[PDB]
Amino acid sequence: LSATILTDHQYLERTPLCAILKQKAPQQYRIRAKLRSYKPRRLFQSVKLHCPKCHLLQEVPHEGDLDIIFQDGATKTPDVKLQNTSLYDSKIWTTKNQKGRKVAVHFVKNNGILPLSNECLLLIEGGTLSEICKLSNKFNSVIPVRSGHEDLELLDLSAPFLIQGTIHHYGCKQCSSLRSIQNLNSLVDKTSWIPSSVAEALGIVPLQYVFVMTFTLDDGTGVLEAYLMDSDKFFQIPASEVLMDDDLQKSVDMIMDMFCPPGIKIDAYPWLECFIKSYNVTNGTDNQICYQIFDTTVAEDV
Ligand SMILES: [Zn+2]
Repeated sequence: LSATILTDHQYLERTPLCAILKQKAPQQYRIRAKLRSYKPRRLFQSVKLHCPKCHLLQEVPHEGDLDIIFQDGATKTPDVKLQNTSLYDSKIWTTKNQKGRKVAVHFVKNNGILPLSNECLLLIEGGTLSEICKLSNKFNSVIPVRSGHEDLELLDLSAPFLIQGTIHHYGCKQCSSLRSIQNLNSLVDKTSWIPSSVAEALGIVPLQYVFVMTFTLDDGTGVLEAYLMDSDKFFQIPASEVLMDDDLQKSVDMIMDMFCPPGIKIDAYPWLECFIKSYNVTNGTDNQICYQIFDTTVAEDV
Protein backbone atom coordinates (compact mmCIF):
# COMPACT_ATOMS: atom_id res chain seq x y z
CA LEU A 1 0.00 0.00 0.00
CA SER A 2 1.82 3.06 -1.33
CA ALA A 3 0.37 6.43 -0.37
CA THR A 4 1.74 8.28 -3.43
CA ILE A 5 2.46 7.18 -7.00
CA LEU A 6 4.51 8.41 -9.95
CA THR A 7 2.76 10.25 -12.78
CA ASP A 8 5.82 9.91 -15.05
CA HIS A 9 9.24 8.24 -15.30
CA GLN A 10 7.70 4.99 -14.04
CA TYR A 11 10.39 2.94 -15.83
CA LEU A 12 12.80 4.00 -13.07
CA GLU A 13 13.79 1.56 -10.36
CA ARG A 14 13.98 2.66 -6.73
CA THR A 15 17.20 4.16 -5.38
CA PRO A 16 17.84 3.96 -1.62
CA LEU A 17 18.50 7.21 0.20
CA CYS A 18 22.03 6.19 1.24
CA ALA A 19 23.03 6.20 -2.42
CA ILE A 20 21.37 9.56 -3.09
CA LEU A 21 23.12 11.31 -0.20
CA LYS A 22 26.52 10.23 -1.58
CA GLN A 23 25.91 11.39 -5.16
CA LYS A 24 26.08 14.65 -7.11
CA ALA A 25 23.52 17.21 -8.29
CA PRO A 26 21.60 17.72 -10.47
CA GLN A 27 20.06 14.28 -10.90
CA GLN A 28 16.63 12.64 -10.73
CA TYR A 29 15.58 9.57 -8.77
CA ARG A 30 12.65 7.37 -7.85
CA ILE A 31 12.39 6.72 -4.11
CA ARG A 32 10.09 4.88 -1.70
CA ALA A 33 10.21 6.23 1.86
CA LYS A 34 8.03 7.03 4.85
CA LEU A 35 7.06 10.58 5.84
CA ARG A 36 8.76 10.82 9.24
CA SER A 37 7.77 14.48 9.77
CA TYR A 38 6.72 17.52 7.76
CA LYS A 39 6.92 21.31 8.03
CA PRO A 40 4.87 23.36 8.35
CA ARG A 41 2.37 21.27 10.32
CA ARG A 42 0.03 24.28 10.29
CA LEU A 43 -1.32 23.53 6.82
CA PHE A 44 -3.00 26.95 6.64
CA GLN A 45 0.58 28.28 6.48
CA SER A 46 1.71 25.95 3.67
CA VAL A 47 -0.20 28.03 1.09
CA LYS A 48 2.02 30.78 -0.33
CA LEU A 49 2.15 33.12 -3.32
CA HIS A 50 4.89 32.24 -5.81
CA CYS A 51 6.36 34.32 -8.61
CA PRO A 52 7.45 32.26 -11.66
CA LYS A 53 10.30 34.73 -12.26
CA CYS A 54 11.92 36.21 -9.16
CA HIS A 55 10.90 32.95 -7.41
CA LEU A 56 9.87 34.93 -4.32
CA LEU A 57 7.45 33.46 -1.81
CA GLN A 58 5.08 35.68 0.15
CA GLU A 59 2.13 35.08 2.45
CA VAL A 60 -1.50 35.30 1.37
CA PRO A 61 -3.10 38.47 2.81
CA HIS A 62 -5.72 37.85 5.47
CA GLU A 63 -9.10 39.58 5.27
CA GLY A 64 -7.93 41.79 8.12
CA ASP A 65 -4.81 42.77 6.18
CA LEU A 66 -6.90 43.32 3.05
CA ASP A 67 -9.25 45.44 5.17
CA ILE A 68 -6.47 47.87 6.12
CA ILE A 69 -5.10 48.07 2.57
CA PHE A 70 -8.48 48.98 1.06
CA GLN A 71 -9.74 51.17 3.91
CA ASP A 72 -7.02 53.73 3.14
CA GLY A 73 -8.43 54.44 -0.30
CA ALA A 74 -5.81 56.65 -1.93
CA THR A 75 -4.17 60.09 -1.79
CA LYS A 76 -7.05 61.95 -3.47
CA THR A 77 -10.74 61.98 -4.38
CA PRO A 78 -11.81 60.23 -7.63
CA ASP A 79 -10.95 62.68 -10.40
CA VAL A 80 -14.20 63.44 -12.23
CA LYS A 81 -11.96 64.17 -15.23
CA LEU A 82 -11.11 60.46 -15.66
CA GLN A 83 -14.69 59.32 -16.33
CA ASN A 84 -16.60 58.28 -19.47
CA THR A 85 -13.55 57.62 -21.64
CA SER A 86 -13.45 55.53 -24.82
CA LEU A 87 -12.78 52.53 -22.55
CA TYR A 88 -15.37 52.68 -19.74
CA ASP A 89 -18.65 54.35 -18.84
CA SER A 90 -18.61 55.56 -15.25
CA LYS A 91 -21.10 55.92 -12.42
CA ILE A 92 -20.12 57.65 -9.18
CA TRP A 93 -21.49 56.37 -5.88
CA THR A 94 -21.81 58.49 -2.76
CA THR A 95 -21.18 58.54 0.98
CA LYS A 96 -24.95 57.95 1.28
CA ASN A 97 -24.99 55.00 3.69
CA GLN A 98 -21.76 54.19 1.83
CA LYS A 99 -18.23 54.99 2.91
CA GLY A 100 -14.99 56.37 1.51
CA ARG A 101 -13.83 59.34 -0.53
CA LYS A 102 -16.28 58.77 -3.38
CA VAL A 103 -16.85 55.25 -4.74
CA ALA A 104 -16.61 55.42 -8.54
CA VAL A 105 -17.35 52.38 -10.70
CA HIS A 106 -16.14 52.16 -14.30
CA PHE A 107 -17.84 49.56 -16.52
CA VAL A 108 -15.32 48.86 -19.28
CA LYS A 109 -17.02 48.74 -22.67
CA ASN A 110 -17.41 45.72 -24.93
CA ASN A 111 -15.79 47.89 -27.62
CA GLY A 112 -18.53 50.49 -27.90
CA ILE A 113 -21.43 48.70 -26.19
CA LEU A 114 -22.00 48.38 -22.46
CA PRO A 115 -22.32 44.90 -21.02
CA LEU A 116 -24.87 43.43 -18.62
CA SER A 117 -24.22 42.20 -15.06
CA ASN A 118 -23.33 38.64 -16.17
CA GLU A 119 -20.08 39.22 -18.13
CA CYS A 120 -18.65 42.64 -17.25
CA LEU A 121 -15.39 43.95 -15.81
CA LEU A 122 -15.50 46.63 -13.11
CA LEU A 123 -12.98 49.23 -12.00
CA ILE A 124 -13.92 50.38 -8.48
CA GLU A 125 -12.43 53.59 -7.11
CA GLY A 126 -11.70 54.16 -3.43
CA GLY A 127 -13.96 51.39 -2.14
CA THR A 128 -13.70 49.58 1.17
CA LEU A 129 -13.18 45.82 1.15
CA SER A 130 -16.84 45.23 2.04
CA GLU A 131 -17.97 47.34 -0.92
CA ILE A 132 -15.60 45.40 -3.18
CA CYS A 133 -16.89 42.07 -1.85
CA LYS A 134 -20.50 43.02 -2.58
CA LEU A 135 -19.72 44.18 -6.11
CA SER A 136 -17.62 41.10 -6.88
CA ASN A 137 -20.68 39.12 -5.73
CA LYS A 138 -22.80 40.66 -8.51
CA PHE A 139 -20.31 41.18 -11.36
CA ASN A 140 -17.82 38.78 -12.92
CA SER A 141 -14.53 40.67 -12.59
CA VAL A 142 -13.47 43.62 -10.42
CA ILE A 143 -10.19 45.55 -10.38
CA PRO A 144 -9.20 47.90 -7.51
CA VAL A 145 -8.11 51.18 -9.10
CA ARG A 146 -7.28 54.71 -7.95
CA SER A 147 -7.14 58.17 -9.49
CA GLY A 148 -3.55 58.91 -10.45
CA HIS A 149 -2.51 61.97 -12.46
CA GLU A 150 -3.26 61.38 -16.16
CA ASP A 151 -5.18 58.09 -15.85
CA LEU A 152 -6.68 55.59 -13.47
CA GLU A 153 -4.03 53.37 -11.90
CA LEU A 154 -4.08 50.21 -9.83
CA LEU A 155 -4.53 50.81 -6.10
CA ASP A 156 -1.53 48.79 -4.91
CA LEU A 157 0.08 45.47 -5.75
CA SER A 158 -0.30 44.28 -2.15
CA ALA A 159 -4.03 44.19 -2.95
CA PRO A 160 -5.27 41.81 -5.67
CA PHE A 161 -5.21 43.22 -9.18
CA LEU A 162 -8.26 41.19 -10.27
CA ILE A 163 -11.16 39.79 -8.22
CA GLN A 164 -13.44 37.18 -9.81
CA GLY A 165 -16.07 36.27 -7.24
CA THR A 166 -14.06 34.56 -4.51
CA ILE A 167 -10.74 34.14 -6.37
CA HIS A 168 -8.06 36.76 -5.67
CA HIS A 169 -5.29 37.21 -8.25
CA TYR A 170 -2.07 38.83 -7.06
CA GLY A 171 0.95 40.22 -8.87
CA CYS A 172 4.67 40.36 -8.12
CA LYS A 173 5.71 43.65 -6.50
CA GLN A 174 9.24 43.42 -7.94
CA CYS A 175 8.92 41.85 -11.41
CA SER A 176 5.89 43.92 -12.44
CA SER A 177 6.03 47.22 -14.34
CA LEU A 178 2.57 48.69 -13.75
CA ARG A 179 0.91 50.14 -16.84
CA SER A 180 -1.94 52.59 -16.46
CA ILE A 181 -5.53 51.46 -16.86
CA GLN A 182 -6.01 52.71 -20.45
CA ASN A 183 -3.81 49.83 -21.65
CA LEU A 184 -6.73 47.52 -20.83
CA ASN A 185 -8.13 48.62 -24.20
CA SER A 186 -5.57 46.31 -25.86
CA LEU A 187 -7.55 43.27 -24.67
CA VAL A 188 -8.89 41.25 -27.61
CA ASP A 189 -11.94 39.75 -25.91
CA LYS A 190 -13.97 42.30 -23.93
CA THR A 191 -16.68 39.93 -22.66
CA SER A 192 -14.51 37.43 -20.77
CA TRP A 193 -11.28 38.24 -18.92
CA ILE A 194 -8.71 35.73 -17.69
CA PRO A 195 -5.93 36.87 -15.31
CA SER A 196 -3.07 36.18 -17.75
CA SER A 197 -4.32 38.67 -20.34
CA VAL A 198 -5.39 41.28 -17.77
CA ALA A 199 -2.01 41.12 -16.02
CA GLU A 200 0.01 41.46 -19.23
CA ALA A 201 -2.21 44.30 -20.46
CA LEU A 202 -1.37 46.01 -17.15
CA GLY A 203 2.29 44.93 -17.10
CA ILE A 204 1.73 42.57 -14.16
CA VAL A 205 3.62 39.33 -13.53
CA PRO A 206 0.89 37.19 -11.88
CA LEU A 207 1.68 35.27 -8.71
CA GLN A 208 0.69 31.62 -8.38
CA TYR A 209 -0.81 29.86 -5.37
CA VAL A 210 1.36 26.97 -4.20
CA PHE A 211 1.62 24.48 -1.37
CA VAL A 212 5.10 24.82 0.15
CA MET A 213 6.21 22.00 2.46
CA THR A 214 9.39 20.20 3.53
CA PHE A 215 8.97 16.43 3.78
CA THR A 216 11.44 14.50 5.94
CA LEU A 217 11.65 11.11 4.22
CA ASP A 218 13.08 7.96 5.82
CA ASP A 219 13.36 4.49 4.28
CA GLY A 220 15.40 3.06 7.17
CA THR A 221 18.36 3.36 4.82
CA GLY A 222 18.73 7.11 5.36
CA VAL A 223 16.92 10.38 5.97
CA LEU A 224 16.38 13.11 3.38
CA GLU A 225 14.54 16.44 3.21
CA ALA A 226 12.51 16.98 0.03
CA TYR A 227 10.71 20.22 -0.86
CA LEU A 228 7.15 20.26 -2.21
CA MET A 229 6.06 23.26 -4.28
CA ASP A 230 2.74 22.38 -5.85
CA SER A 231 -0.29 24.00 -7.49
CA ASP A 232 -2.78 21.19 -7.75
CA LYS A 233 -1.01 18.05 -8.85
CA PHE A 234 0.29 16.43 -5.72
CA PHE A 235 -2.70 16.66 -3.39
CA GLN A 236 -5.12 17.03 -6.33
CA ILE A 237 -6.47 20.05 -4.46
CA PRO A 238 -6.20 23.56 -5.98
CA ALA A 239 -4.04 25.71 -3.72
CA SER A 240 -5.80 28.81 -5.09
CA GLU A 241 -9.08 27.63 -3.51
CA VAL A 242 -8.00 25.61 -0.46
CA LEU A 243 -7.50 28.59 1.88
CA MET A 244 -11.22 29.47 1.71
CA ASP A 245 -12.87 26.01 1.57
CA ASP A 246 -13.29 24.12 4.84
CA ASP A 247 -13.69 20.78 3.06
CA LEU A 248 -10.65 21.26 0.80
CA GLN A 249 -8.26 22.02 3.67
CA LYS A 250 -9.80 19.18 5.68
CA SER A 251 -9.14 16.62 2.93
CA VAL A 252 -5.58 17.97 2.79
CA ASP A 253 -5.39 17.71 6.58
CA MET A 254 -6.54 14.10 6.14
CA ILE A 255 -3.88 13.32 3.51
CA MET A 256 -1.06 14.53 5.77
CA ASP A 257 -2.57 12.57 8.66
CA MET A 258 -2.53 9.52 6.39
CA PHE A 259 1.13 9.97 5.45
CA CYS A 260 2.35 10.79 8.98
CA PRO A 261 -0.34 9.79 11.49
CA PRO A 262 -0.02 11.21 15.01
CA GLY A 263 0.35 8.77 17.87
CA ILE A 264 1.46 6.04 15.45
CA LYS A 265 4.95 4.58 15.13
CA ILE A 266 6.84 4.63 11.85
CA ASP A 267 6.24 0.95 11.00
CA ALA A 268 2.52 1.47 10.35
CA TYR A 269 3.27 4.56 8.24
CA PRO A 270 2.38 4.02 4.57
CA TRP A 271 5.12 4.07 1.97
CA LEU A 272 5.48 7.24 -0.09
CA GLU A 273 7.09 6.63 -3.47
CA CYS A 274 8.09 9.87 -5.16
CA PHE A 275 10.10 11.22 -8.08
CA ILE A 276 12.61 13.75 -6.76
CA LYS A 277 15.15 16.02 -8.43
CA SER A 278 18.37 17.21 -6.83
CA TYR A 279 19.92 20.63 -7.34
CA ASN A 280 22.92 22.53 -6.03
CA VAL A 281 22.98 25.48 -3.63
CA THR A 282 25.87 27.53 -2.25
CA ASN A 283 24.80 26.98 1.35
CA GLY A 284 27.68 28.61 3.14
CA THR A 285 31.26 27.84 2.19
CA ASP A 286 30.32 24.17 1.78
CA ASN A 287 27.80 22.80 -0.71
CA GLN A 288 24.32 21.50 0.08
CA ILE A 289 22.12 19.36 -2.15
CA CYS A 290 18.40 20.06 -1.91
CA TYR A 291 15.63 17.82 -3.21
CA GLN A 292 12.22 18.61 -4.67
CA ILE A 293 9.23 16.42 -5.48
CA PHE A 294 8.09 16.32 -9.11
CA ASP A 295 5.55 14.29 -11.09
CA THR A 296 4.10 12.72 -7.94
CA THR A 297 0.46 12.55 -6.83
CA VAL A 298 -1.51 10.97 -4.01
CA ALA A 299 -3.03 7.55 -4.66
CA GLU A 300 -6.75 6.93 -5.10
CA ASP A 301 -8.40 8.02 -1.85
CA VAL A 302 -10.28 11.23 -1.06
ZN1 LIG B 1 8.72 38.24 -9.25
